[PDB]
Amino acid sequence: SVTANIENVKKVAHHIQKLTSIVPEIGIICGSGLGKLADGVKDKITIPYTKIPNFPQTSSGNLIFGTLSGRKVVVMQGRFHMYEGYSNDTVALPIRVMKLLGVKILMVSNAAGGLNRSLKLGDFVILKDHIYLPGLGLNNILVGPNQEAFGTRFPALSNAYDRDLRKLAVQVAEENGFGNLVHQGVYVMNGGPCYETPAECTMLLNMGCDVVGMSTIPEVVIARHCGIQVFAVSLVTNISVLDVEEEVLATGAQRAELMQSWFEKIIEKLPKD
Amino acid sequence: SVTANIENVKKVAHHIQKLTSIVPEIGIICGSGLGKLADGVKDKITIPYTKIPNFPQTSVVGHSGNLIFGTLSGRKVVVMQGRFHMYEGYSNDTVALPIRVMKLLGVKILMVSNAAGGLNRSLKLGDFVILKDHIYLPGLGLNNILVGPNQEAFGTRFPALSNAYDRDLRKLAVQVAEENGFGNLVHQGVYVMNGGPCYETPAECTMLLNMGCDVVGMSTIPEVVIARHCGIQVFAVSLVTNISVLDVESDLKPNHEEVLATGAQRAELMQSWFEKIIEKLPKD
Amino acid sequence: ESVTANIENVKKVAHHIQKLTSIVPEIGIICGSGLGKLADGVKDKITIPYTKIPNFPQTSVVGHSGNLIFGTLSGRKVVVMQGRFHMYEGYSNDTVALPIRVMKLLGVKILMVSNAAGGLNRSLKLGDFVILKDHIYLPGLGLNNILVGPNQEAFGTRFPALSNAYDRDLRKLAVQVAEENGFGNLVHQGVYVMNGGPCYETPAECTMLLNMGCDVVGMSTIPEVVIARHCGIQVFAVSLVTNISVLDVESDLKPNHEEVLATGAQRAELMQSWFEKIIEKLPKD
Ligand SMILES: Nc1ncnc2[nH]cnc12
Repeated sequence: SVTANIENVKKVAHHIQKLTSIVPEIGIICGSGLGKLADGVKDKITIPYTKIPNFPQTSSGNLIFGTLSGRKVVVMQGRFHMYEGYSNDTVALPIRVMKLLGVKILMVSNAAGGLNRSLKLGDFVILKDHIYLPGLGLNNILVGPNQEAFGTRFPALSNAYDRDLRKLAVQVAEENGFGNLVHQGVYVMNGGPCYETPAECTMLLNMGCDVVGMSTIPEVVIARHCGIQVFAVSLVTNISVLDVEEEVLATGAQRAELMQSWFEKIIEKLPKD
Repeated sequence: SVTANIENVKKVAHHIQKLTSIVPEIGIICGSGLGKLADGVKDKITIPYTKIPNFPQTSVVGHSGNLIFGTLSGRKVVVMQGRFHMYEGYSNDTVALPIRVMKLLGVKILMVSNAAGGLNRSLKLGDFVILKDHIYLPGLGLNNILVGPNQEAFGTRFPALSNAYDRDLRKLAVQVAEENGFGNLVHQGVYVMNGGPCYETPAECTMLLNMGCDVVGMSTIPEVVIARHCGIQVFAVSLVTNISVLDVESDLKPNHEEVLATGAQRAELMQSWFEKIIEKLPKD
Repeated sequence: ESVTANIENVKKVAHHIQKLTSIVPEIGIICGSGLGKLADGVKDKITIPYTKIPNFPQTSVVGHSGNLIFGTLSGRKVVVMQGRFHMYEGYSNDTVALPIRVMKLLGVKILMVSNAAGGLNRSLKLGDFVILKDHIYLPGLGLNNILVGPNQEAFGTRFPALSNAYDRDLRKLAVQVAEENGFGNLVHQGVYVMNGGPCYETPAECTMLLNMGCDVVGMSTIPEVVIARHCGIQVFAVSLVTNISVLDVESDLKPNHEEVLATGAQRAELMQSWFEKIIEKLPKD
């Protein structure tokens, strides 16, 4: 792992800038099986991680540059999860690279378990807040010397999930007839990689959590630290079992396609400087 | 220290298999109250940890733990006399390795005891709490024993913990206690792990109780996670060695000495119980 | 890195300090929020930069090395830590623990600490004082307890109890002193929960912690307290409410570190007077 300090992050950024002339305004991270939720990318340039010195490596991932709905984007195909053993610096670096490349808004998707009992398989839950269990317990991604070039020692997490972006996302869903699928709620991070027990799920639900997953929050924290606005959404891929105690099942990719359309239509309506 | 991967785990298993002809069907981790069970193994072969190359080392004030092979109630067992607590600073791999070795040796069922504080107000000192579920506080906060590359040889990347405390074993254990006249001491409950090694404050105990926890301890969940990961069935019991203090204006404070005493006074009954459970475990 | 807080290393540090001063501290003080002035109040003193103590941990206050200050306060001998060690900075357990263990070897019997905290309890007002009567050590419950590792038997037992961690007699005295000196209305007692940090708590996190029965939240203190209790040092700790936690995600109010600092500095003279007046009333031989 290389330290995600300004000098290391600049070297990686400068290197990418030799490989593409596209200056992204929007960063997109697609979650576990949510790829292509960003690949109507027009006039694209594809940069494999292996091509970028000091950029983290997947256990084949790509950085994809291009235009979506008239706007310049960079899409991370392949994310870094704390349960895999990646360091704080490894996970922070891509987001800080995004900042140096010009990203102003980060759009994140993930798959999550539905804790809230009103949730259905296939629902979208826009994150309006989070509970960073690892961070409260001394594994916050910002532990260590503060990189001052990027942000302040004690970032506030007020309006972490930009309310104006959430409003827009909801309006876009409604306008395109899938508003009934969209909720807003609190995402809690389980460091993982075990799925949550019923007692764990009950505790988390009672803590005020709506969905649970193993990712996203660390990226959000780094984004907010360096002043990137954040939009994040969970796809509810399963309903959490709350108490201890064999059919033909379809597992299609329609929701993935829907989410892709959703992100494209949001980007279409984002403000542009 | 030594990675709990297939190569290293097989090397250890093979060393052990050179030292005994006993192929264990049941593994037992001796925690609080199981001291006499360990010493009552029939036709036992004792293998000190120090004698097993690459097997993690742990001592009780200097004396190495042992693997003990033999029979209990006519079934082949391996008993771990000497466990590995995370509060001692042992690595994820060090704690996982013995369990994965048990898997390769042939273990199908893991039985474990521990000492716990009683949060649930109905519990009495010396009660037995069969774990029916757990809350793995270190695991939720990025100190899960499986963090790191998954060892595919042993199990899947994201293990489900749905029926982690096998419902059939729990049923049997209750039945045996009931049949033998001590059903009144047996409960089932949710165990929450405190990394430790501090005892819980009253504010911590109040929070844990209100989270839905019945007992709190500093061990066991990591082993259970590794066991479930590699498909070993689990039976675990907490011995209530302290009644959790929930009021800060109290002068009663937990001490490991009385914890040891409770373990000592209940060891005979717990041994009887485990022996009688093992006798009735399915498939013999 | 780095230096183990075991008896050998702690003895070396203490013996070095003892070559610099003959003052035998009975009270140790960790300057947190509101105690910025305390160093200046200590009389007949010697100031020892951390940089001048071999194998002592290093940290900066303002733009200079932290200091260990020895002298007299309210007629009692004290050692003051000017510059503290926060886990969110990346310091090790041994680093945080060593100074407390050094205090023990120097003769310290009582540790007084202040810190800045967010007010979760809804009856709290900005600038209030919340004496800690108990805590919830989230990092500790989640396997980041400062004592994780081999137990150092010279200092304490493997499984410390945290009963009466916040000495009830010191808490009683502190309340009495505030009452007598006309600021009893600023003083509460409560449960402190540690957020590892360095992020301020989200509204959802604040709501969770409040419902867990926490009154204030901060990023320090508990690890030092655990080390003090382990080695038998009596503890008095107070949170200055430097921000009122935002529980509502649709609120425009937010914690601001400049304001946190201002709130702490504003209360500093009163906090210091309070500590000085508690020390004056402590029993002594
Ligand atoms: N229920 C769940 N818990 C944690 N991570 C998840 N990812 C998808 N579903 C999940």
